[PDB]
Amino acid sequence: VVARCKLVLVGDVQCGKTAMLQVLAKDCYPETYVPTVFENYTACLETEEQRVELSLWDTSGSPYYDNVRPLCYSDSDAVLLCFDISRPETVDSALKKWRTEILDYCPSTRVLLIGCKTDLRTDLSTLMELSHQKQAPISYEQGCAIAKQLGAEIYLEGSAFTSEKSIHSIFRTASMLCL
Ligand SMILES: Nc1nc2c(ncn2[C@@H]2O[C@H](COP(=O)(O)OP(=O)(O)OP(=O)(O)O)[C@@H](O)[C@H]2O)c(=O)[nH]1
Ligand SMILES: [Mg+2]
Repeated sequence: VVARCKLVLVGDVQCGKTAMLQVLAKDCYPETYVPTVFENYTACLETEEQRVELSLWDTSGSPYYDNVRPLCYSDSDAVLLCFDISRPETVDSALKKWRTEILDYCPSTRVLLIGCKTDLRTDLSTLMELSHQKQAPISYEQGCAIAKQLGAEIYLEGSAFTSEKSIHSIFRTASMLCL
């Protein structure tokens, strides 16, 4: 049985949503930022004991689209709440805003927390730039703690830029959780 699964990604502008989808579905990384309006992707993968067909909905992180974004939440198997690990702020109150929008659509919808750009954890520009904000990249441990406080089923993370296998792994796990 080829199982079918609808996943929606949401999160702040530039947090890494499209980069993940392009890697997963097109084996393509976009080094230059092009803001998303809306896009759909299709990916097939094997998830443990199943072939799964993923229907993936890419949304804009911009508040300009707040009135129209919830329309893609219908009949979703999970919403992937994404954040940039290098920006303890796409996390901060913003993941609360994001979590509430998903709750306000339907409290029954499953939420997975996805950390993006994990390669920036050891990047020296990121480290210093954040240090004089008295901050540091989000660690794996912090990701898990955030997932708990946002009622996400799991924290998963990757790097679209340096590890395509980290991305395929996120979506394999996401699919098993929805099956
Ligand atoms: N260092 C690093 N940069 C990344 C990674 N993934 C994406 N980026 C960078 O961040 C930019 C923004 O990524 P996107 O995927 O386009 O951002 P987005 O979440 O889709 O943003 P919106 O469409 O505006 O909501 C990319 O063009 C890359 O320059 C990553 O894994 N590591
Ligand atoms: Mg995008």
